[PDB]
Amino acid sequence: NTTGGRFVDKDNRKYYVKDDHKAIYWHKIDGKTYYFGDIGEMVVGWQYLEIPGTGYRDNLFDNQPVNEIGLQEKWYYFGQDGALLEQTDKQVLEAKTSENTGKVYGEQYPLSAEKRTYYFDNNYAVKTGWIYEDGNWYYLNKLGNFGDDSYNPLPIGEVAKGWTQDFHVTIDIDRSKPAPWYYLDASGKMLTDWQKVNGKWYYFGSSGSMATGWKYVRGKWYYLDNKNGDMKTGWQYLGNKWYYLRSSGAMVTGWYQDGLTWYYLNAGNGDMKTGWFQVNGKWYYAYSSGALAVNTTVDGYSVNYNGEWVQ
Ligand SMILES: CN1[C@@H]2CC[C@H]1C[C@@H](OC(=O)[C@H](CO)c1ccccc1)C2
Ligand SMILES: CN1[C@@H]2CC[C@H]1C[C@@H](OC(=O)[C@H](CO)c1ccccc1)C2
Ligand SMILES: C[N+](C)(C)CCO
Ligand SMILES: C[N+](C)(C)CCO
Ligand SMILES: C[N+](C)(C)CCO
Ligand SMILES: C[N+](C)(C)CCO
Ligand SMILES: C[N+](C)(C)CCO
Repeated sequence: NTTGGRFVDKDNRKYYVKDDHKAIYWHKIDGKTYYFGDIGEMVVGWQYLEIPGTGYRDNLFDNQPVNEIGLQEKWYYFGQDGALLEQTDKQVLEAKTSENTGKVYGEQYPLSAEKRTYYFDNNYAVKTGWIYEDGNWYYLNKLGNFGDDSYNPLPIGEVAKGWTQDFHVTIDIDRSKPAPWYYLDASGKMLTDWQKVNGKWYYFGSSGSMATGWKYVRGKWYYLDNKNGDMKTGWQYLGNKWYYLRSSGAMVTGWYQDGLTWYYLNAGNGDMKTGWFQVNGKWYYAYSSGALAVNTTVDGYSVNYNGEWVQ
């Protein structure tokens, strides 16, 4: 909705001039959309810009005041004629690199020999976050790379691979909200259920998020590292209590013999018993190591070879 002007070629740049003024930022002109930066030069190709539509960066000319405004920046694609690609689904385009972004009409730059499928939101911006494609989930980076007073927005919108945290983010990471870990394979597909990664087992369930701590899966209990997620095995001291996990990771309950020694893991909680305890009417004593006492005396009471108390 900007009329009364005309495009102008001058000094190897292109502008839109009306009543002798230069257009700047966003403008809707005769069915298409263009962006002319801060001083009027029409942009082309990949651009990381403040979202249009609010009016604060729209329909403006260099002879008008430009207000302070905090608008998020996102990725957009413009044709070589300056027209914004108003895609709302997806399109295969030249990959955005460190040498084909932020260019203006008349500037010289290479065209990526590599192309990628880019997804877009309903407002023509490159889409970020989770997406569901052909039976699988994919994660499109929400953030670029940080580096001590440094930030590179290039990775944004790209398909994430490997271990990835899904932070809540607008202009910055919302550190108050949760940021679960996920794992996307070589083609970007999100993994589910049990998975062995870098020599260790992890559980991503049905939602994909990496489990931590105790987890009940298909009738058994597993303990995934509270912080790292990796599945534990063997003896583990958790919450001031001992537990024995099979090599499969599953928690053991009942009587267990380690070498020659017998231990009793609580039927309900699975925690190792110490002191005198009773099993199915019978009485037994386990030392502080959890080790069952056999054929000997304990503070006056005798126990046979099965550790059973005998009157
Ligand atoms: C392979 N994963 C482990 C370490 C790298 C990723 C992240 C996983 O989840 C985490 O919480 C780890 C714990 O060290 C982590 C590493 C670095 C920053 C934040 C979290 C564990
Ligand atoms: C939770 N269960 C699944 C993943 C671990 C356990 C047992 C099965 O997985 C395995 O048996 C794998 C096979 O490589 C395994 C890895 C390391 C030691 C033992 C078994 C299914
Ligand atoms: C992978 N998700 C879409 C499925 C679930 C949590 O974000
Ligand atoms: C033993 N737990 C994993 C089973 C239950 C919480 O006390
Ligand atoms: C079971 N008792 C007879 C053995 C010991 C006291 O708790
Ligand atoms: C750790 N312990 C006391 C539990 C068991 C011996 O392997
Ligand atoms: C000897 N028991 C009581 C310890 C274990 C099952 O045979």
